[PDB]
Amino acid sequence: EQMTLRGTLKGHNGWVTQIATTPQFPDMILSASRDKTIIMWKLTRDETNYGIPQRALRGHSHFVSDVVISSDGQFALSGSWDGTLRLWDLTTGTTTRRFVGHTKDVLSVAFSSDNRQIVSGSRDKTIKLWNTLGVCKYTVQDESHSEWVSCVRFSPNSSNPIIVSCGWDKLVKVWNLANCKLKTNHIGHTGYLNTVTVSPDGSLCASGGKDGQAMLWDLNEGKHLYTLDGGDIINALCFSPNRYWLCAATGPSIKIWDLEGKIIVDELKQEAEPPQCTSLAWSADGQTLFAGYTDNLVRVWQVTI
Repeated sequence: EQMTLRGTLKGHNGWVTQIATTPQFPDMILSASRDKTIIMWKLTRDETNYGIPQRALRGHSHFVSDVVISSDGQFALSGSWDGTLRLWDLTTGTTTRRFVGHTKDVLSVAFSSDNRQIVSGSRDKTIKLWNTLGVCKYTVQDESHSEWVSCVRFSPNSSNPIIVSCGWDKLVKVWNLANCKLKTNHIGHTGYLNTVTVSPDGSLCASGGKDGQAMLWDLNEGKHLYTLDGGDIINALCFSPNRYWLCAATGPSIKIWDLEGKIIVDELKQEAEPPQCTSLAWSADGQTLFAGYTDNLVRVWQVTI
């Protein structure tokens, strides 16, 4: 098990901020950018190009911060510094719905497993729950973060209906999805938080940001498990879909940790400051890790023995 650079995706004119993949369309991936667009890529996989831009999703009036695809792979949900969310029909490449409610930049978006619910985190310090019709059903304002909410994620475990969030208040908050009331405050971080991610079984949550420590929290028990040293600002986190791996975009490199031995499997670097990695997303088959950078490129990392 070792990763190598297979290729790059050139098209964006600004930083790549997020990457989204779908099991229904393995030859198609989405990327969010500071160039205000989301690019739909066509994965060609040839001697000249790994992928090519198929379509560009335009409409947001500022940096696109987050992008996620629906379970059927037919729709995309984006968030932007314009203070709105947008639902996109992938076939037409059109916005079908605008989500107006946040009073500041939207930093994070997410679809619930059933795709019936939508969450957003914003610079306005609130977490908003919406339906697919752009109606805000709930605003979490109170026992909420006292600073910018940088990331909001759902857990795939239906027995413990939960939303996880992190913010610039250095806290990780676990919310009961049924009543939208605080379940747990996870104290430990010494710096602002950029990201939170939930494992495929919904038992683990990894948080990261400024302090460079990837902290693992048990969602079932409501307790800290262990911490992994990222040794640089953590910009993004994701668990492998098919491996017991935790991936962190630590400054310019990508640190891959084996959760069994709590050890580095690999560290993916490019060879005055180098491009910083901002986003990570595993392909449908879990053999390809796509990563976004501050040099506007998407780098394609492939699993090889």
